[PDB]
Amino acid sequence: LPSCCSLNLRLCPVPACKRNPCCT
Repeated sequence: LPSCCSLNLRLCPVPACKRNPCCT
């Protein structure tokens, strides 16, 4: 997804929020 870790920069289970600063 575009920004999965947008309003949730805490965890990152799915790849959608794996590229966000929350994971990287």
